[PDB]
Amino acid sequence: VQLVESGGGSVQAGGSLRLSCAVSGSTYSPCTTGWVRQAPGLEWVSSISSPGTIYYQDSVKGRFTISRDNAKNTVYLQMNSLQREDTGMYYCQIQCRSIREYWGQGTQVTVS
Amino acid sequence: DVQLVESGGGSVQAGGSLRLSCAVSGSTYSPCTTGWVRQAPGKGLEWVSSISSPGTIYYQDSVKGRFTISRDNAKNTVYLQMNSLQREDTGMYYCQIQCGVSIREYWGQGTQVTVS
Repeated sequence: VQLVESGGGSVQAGGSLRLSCAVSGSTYSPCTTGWVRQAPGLEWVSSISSPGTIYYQDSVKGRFTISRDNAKNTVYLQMNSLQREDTGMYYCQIQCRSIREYWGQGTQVTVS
Repeated sequence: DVQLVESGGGSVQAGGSLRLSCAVSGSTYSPCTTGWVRQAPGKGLEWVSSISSPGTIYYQDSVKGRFTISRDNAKNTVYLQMNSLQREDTGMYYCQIQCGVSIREYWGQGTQVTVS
């Protein structure tokens, strides 16, 4: 069970960024995959449960978009109009009727 | 609306005990699974213990036999007893609740656990 977070980095305010949470070795059923970001604390940003149901933190609805490519077992997070408020380490979490909870290494996202 | 007030953190001697309390206030709208995650300084996040709502438990192999996860539905408060703390248990503990029909996710503010 391994997750590859990528697509982090620094950008100028108003800029855009797409992150990627690739999963390998999922020993179980369709997983729910979300994104928690730790800002200088922790907050649930968005998730997509597997059945296809999507949810978003209100502070990002309209600006962020979570999608998934089952064929690739990868989930993407498109973040548009990044404000200073969006700065933080972004981790993606996965859970598979299993209550298993796994995390990525996180990927830093800095906005000026 | 949904807020969690963690507490009970502090310091400790190698082998001491502590009980983390994760109080939940606000309209959750559905029974919740409560999870606990700690963060070692400089390190990332690791899944400690969990109670699914039906009453089902779960533990990080590293804490089985040392940590006890309990809940009080009435108070909508989840607890975490930590016995025989190793220095390696040191870090920031946060409780997370997921209440989804609607995968809603919420977090406490953390509570610091230090083990000399």
